[PDB]
Amino acid sequence: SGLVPRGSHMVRRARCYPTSNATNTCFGSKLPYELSSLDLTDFHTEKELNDKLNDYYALKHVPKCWAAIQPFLCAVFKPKCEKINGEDMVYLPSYEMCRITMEPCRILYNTTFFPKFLRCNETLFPTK
Repeated sequence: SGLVPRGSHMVRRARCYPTSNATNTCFGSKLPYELSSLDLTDFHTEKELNDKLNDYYALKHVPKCWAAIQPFLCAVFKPKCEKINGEDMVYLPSYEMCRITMEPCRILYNTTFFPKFLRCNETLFPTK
């Protein structure tokens, strides 16, 4: 009882918790959502999600991939978790948003070379 009857990875009845008093912020610009779904990740707490960021942060060295996860930096850690018809669901990242990183770093087409940093689905086609 936690998965909307739809096709392709797009939405699912996941969890949802209040991030900030008004609404979490990403790269200065505040997000349109004030909730978050830890289920979107494989962590066990908010601290874990924000902690993992440090790992990917190292990628800063590479501007090609760095700017690639700029827009996804929000759809990767702060997923748009809203309530559809009264059901707390999550909004997975679109193939495009995730493709932004594929452009610069194609070597990660679908290999376990940098999962901790990737943490993005590619083998499947979500297509928002």
